[PDB]
Amino acid sequence: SHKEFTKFCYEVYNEIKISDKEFKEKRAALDTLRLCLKRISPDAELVAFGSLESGLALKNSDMDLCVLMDSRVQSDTIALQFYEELIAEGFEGKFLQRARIPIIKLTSDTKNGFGASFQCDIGFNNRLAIHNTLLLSSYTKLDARLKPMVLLVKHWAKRKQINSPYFGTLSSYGYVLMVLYYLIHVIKPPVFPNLLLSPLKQEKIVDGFDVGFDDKLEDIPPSQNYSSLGSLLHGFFRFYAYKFEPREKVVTFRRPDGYLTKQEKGWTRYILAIEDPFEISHNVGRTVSSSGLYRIRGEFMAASRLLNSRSYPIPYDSLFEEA
Repeated sequence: SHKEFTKFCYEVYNEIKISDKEFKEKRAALDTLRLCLKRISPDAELVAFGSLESGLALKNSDMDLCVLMDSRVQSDTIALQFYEELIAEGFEGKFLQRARIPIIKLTSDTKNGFGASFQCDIGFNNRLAIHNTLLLSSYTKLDARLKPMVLLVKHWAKRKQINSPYFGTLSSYGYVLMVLYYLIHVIKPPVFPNLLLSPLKQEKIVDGFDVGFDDKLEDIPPSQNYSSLGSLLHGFFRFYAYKFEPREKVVTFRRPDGYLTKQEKGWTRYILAIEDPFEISHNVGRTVSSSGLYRIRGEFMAASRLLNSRSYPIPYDSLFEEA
């Protein structure tokens, strides 16, 4: 059935999703950040990526931005100039550079009214993250069940303390990929086609990687999977609880059947392996430790057991209780 669980899912979804109010405030912040950039480099463009751009944002969302500019202009000079403008305008944060890659991390706004803990990361020519986001945005448009499913999974992972890439567990983006992999390559009939593997897909090379996918969404037939959101979620928890084999297999968007061994990849950290769909040399699960994977799997199992419980009423609330 999952009738009651589905009703519960939409209730939680409406409480955890970003409000129209906060979204418009984030849009206003972006606009002011663009003004600051304009004063520094009229040719540069400031674009948003990640959760806010894909529509997969929870309340109190962080902001991810990328400055696009002529690749012959050195990014550290404009980054520093942009950073110094932002400080002058009352933002607080840090300027840093990992290897060749400059980053601005803003952590407050003391004047412009976007909050004392306004959080915004600014990259420079991070074109791949823009493309990653375009893919996720396209899936979010293709089926209305994706958005609440993703938000609920993110909320679950946060509550269970398994959404901490610095402490041996998995990024939110990792969980999004786990959801998409399930919906494309596991569930039958599929909720989604694989857009990278479409016969209509046109190669597009960006920073050495093929970011091409079929984005002509209007011609794509609607799903023939009619599962409720509650049922989708239960299948998801079950697959990663009992069926997926993290020791051997890679979550992948590059095989027609979704099948890829860690051995073929040479991904023998590789404790949990999730091949980024465009940047295929990147394991999104590289933050996951042995103990971290144990808890992740344990929580997948506990979620599955809850939804499979025959002790009525099922305490669905415990799904989002702090572990």
